[PDB]
Amino acid sequence: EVATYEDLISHKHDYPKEIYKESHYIRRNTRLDVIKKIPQFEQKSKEWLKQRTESLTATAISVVFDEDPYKHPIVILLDKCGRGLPFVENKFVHHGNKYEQIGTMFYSFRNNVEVGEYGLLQHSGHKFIAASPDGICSKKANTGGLSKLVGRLLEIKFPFSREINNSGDLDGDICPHYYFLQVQTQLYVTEMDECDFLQCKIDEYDSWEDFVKDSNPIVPGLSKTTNLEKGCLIQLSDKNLIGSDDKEKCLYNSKYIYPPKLHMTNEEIEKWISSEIMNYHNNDLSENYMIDRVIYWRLSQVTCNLIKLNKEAFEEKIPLLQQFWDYVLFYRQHSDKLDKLIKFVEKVKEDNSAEIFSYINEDFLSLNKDSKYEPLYQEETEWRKKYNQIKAKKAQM
Amino acid sequence: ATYEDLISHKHDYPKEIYKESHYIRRNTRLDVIKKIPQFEQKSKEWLKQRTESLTATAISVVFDEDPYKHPIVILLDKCGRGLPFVENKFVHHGNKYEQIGTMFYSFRNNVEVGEYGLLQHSGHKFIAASPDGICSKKANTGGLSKLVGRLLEIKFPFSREINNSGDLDGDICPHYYFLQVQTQLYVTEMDECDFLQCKIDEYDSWEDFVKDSNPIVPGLSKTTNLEKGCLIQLSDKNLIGSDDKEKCLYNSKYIYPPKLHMTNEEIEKWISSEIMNYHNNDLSENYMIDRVIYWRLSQVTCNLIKLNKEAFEEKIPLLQQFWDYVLFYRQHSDKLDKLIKFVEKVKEDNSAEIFSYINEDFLSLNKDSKYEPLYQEETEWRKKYNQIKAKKAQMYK
Repeated sequence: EVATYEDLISHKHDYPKEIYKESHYIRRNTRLDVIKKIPQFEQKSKEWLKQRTESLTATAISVVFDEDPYKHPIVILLDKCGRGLPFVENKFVHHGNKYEQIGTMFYSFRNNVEVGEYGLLQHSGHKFIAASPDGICSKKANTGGLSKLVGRLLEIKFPFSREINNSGDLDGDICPHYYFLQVQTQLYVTEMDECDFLQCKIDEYDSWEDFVKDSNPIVPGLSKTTNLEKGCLIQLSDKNLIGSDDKEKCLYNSKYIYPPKLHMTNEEIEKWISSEIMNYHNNDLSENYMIDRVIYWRLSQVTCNLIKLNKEAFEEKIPLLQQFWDYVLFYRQHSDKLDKLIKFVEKVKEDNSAEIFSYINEDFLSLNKDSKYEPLYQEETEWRKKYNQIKAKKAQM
Repeated sequence: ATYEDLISHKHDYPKEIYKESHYIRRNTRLDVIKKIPQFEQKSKEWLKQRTESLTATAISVVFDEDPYKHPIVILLDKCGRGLPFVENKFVHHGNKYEQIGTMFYSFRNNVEVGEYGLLQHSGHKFIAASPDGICSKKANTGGLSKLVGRLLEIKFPFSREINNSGDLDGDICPHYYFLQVQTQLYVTEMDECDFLQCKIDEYDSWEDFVKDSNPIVPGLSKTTNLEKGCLIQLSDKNLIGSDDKEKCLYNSKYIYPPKLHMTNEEIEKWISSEIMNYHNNDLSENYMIDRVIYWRLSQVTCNLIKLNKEAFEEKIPLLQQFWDYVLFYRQHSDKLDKLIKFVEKVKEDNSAEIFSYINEDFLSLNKDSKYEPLYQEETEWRKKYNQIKAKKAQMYK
């Protein structure tokens, strides 16, 4: 049974020796140390911004493949040329950005491994391919020494309304296809083998009293209703949006202070919250954000499915990405042709990818006589068909 | 040596029932005040009470004995043609720490202090006062108190320095405050008032706060040998994020600690509890949690002021005349407009001509009245204030 919280720590992945013996553990560990020491620049500023303009992110890969249900490839090309829509904050990103770190903490504790986060990483061979993994498991086991999970990527998703499918295809049902391709790109860029896809559902208590009432008697960190971890959060509101009737916009721009660890006793929580408040006027966040309220949460559902890298299947599609990127670099040096392109895309709408990229390919070949490039998206992909089938089902009601 | 040695028992009453006449009268009078109906402040009949009476702060001005305002300002204020009040640093400072003064007095003098709203004299309903507090019969350590019915007046001067010796009517207690206390004693029908003046400075952080704790009496400061504690500052949602930060600061509200000499654990527990349940505090609807303030008492003086009943009742006919002028211009709007025009012709400080004109306006519709013009000669305090203004305004020396 579970006497203390230490019995919840899985030791299935502990490594017996003090030095890796198997080839794949050695390679994954060495690769991880090479991923470390890679220069990562101060976020939101200077060369960090430069890094994003020279590469496609992993979220764009599913769209350039004409296999995304929400966006079409032209949106990515225009976005990378500086003529894209500004981003409006919504409820989905808010929920995911709010609890992502809680997922990381749960995974690190239950699987007994340290998880580090790293910024945008570019592929050594194809610098225009970049990814930002949520975390990569280090060699260090939280309790003992080494872990068999070294170099395993971690992807945490907190679906706002979508319900987690437990069985079916891994590429379609259990993991949505657009996320699956994102994981594949992250694995290719990091040069790692496997990634744990973690999907979680969370619900929130009404007050501090309900939080204390749900505590397991001797293991306070567990919930009595869901038998999973629970804890606290400090929500901070934006000073620029604090005084408005548009409250959703204020909520979606909130920042959060996260607890130091899981399975804190109630006194440890109270001491932590008091410490954050009593020293908040010395927190840089105090210049732009104000203390709103305390959030009380408990985990309700956690699924974890392993995703492995299919190297050849990804490298078969690299010529497509190289061609698309050549179009991006093309319209970055010809502003006039870009203006005419935007006119044409407004003429024939976004979803008609065949005619759009036929025009783009002819525009490209006009200044590249010897180019062997042929137009893209001449046929709809099968995932494009499947998504169009779903759109047709929805539009009938 | 613990904090219990700071509690004075000089004012404890030995018997379980008051024997002396003045204790009996003050106790009975106080119990009569507790049953006086007090209406919801800032709303409904509260506003009605303010229109029917002169507050105690206006009395020093109506006597032509105030250094800041002149008598005409009160008449125009009571008729609805006065300036709006702009919040400033002095009122902010006093309203910020008044409660801390009350707590210090209650602790050191071993008496419970109750607060009561605006009270009218019943004999002269147009005379009203709102005392900061009145000491009840109950001693904190059990039993009766000799301080029953004693008024409490707390002043936290921002820049004015506290004079320790000299005249009570001029030096120790500023004359305008003295007249305010006299009116409060007359309205409540009590005998004595403790005039408390306090100076405060604030620590930079919680670490400095704990370092300044006296070794053997932790609730006392080591540098100033007086009490120290905490406050929770709350900012207005409507003025937060504004370009005027001073205006936002002066409109802040505060949550006060339950007691003095709290241990560090008790402070941390109090702050954590106040934060976690702030969404169940009605103040959260309009105010948000700003920061924690750490304060220590640096100087405290206390001087007893007794009521001069005859000296106050000599000035009641003047107040009745002034109020008759107010009620007069409340039913004759046209004469009020012409009056404001006349006050623009000659300035506010020329009380003689203004109230000579007012007396002529009054007698025009009240032929028999026996009223004579007011402020025809300058009072002795008016002379002294003009002397000080002249000293400041001179070019040489």
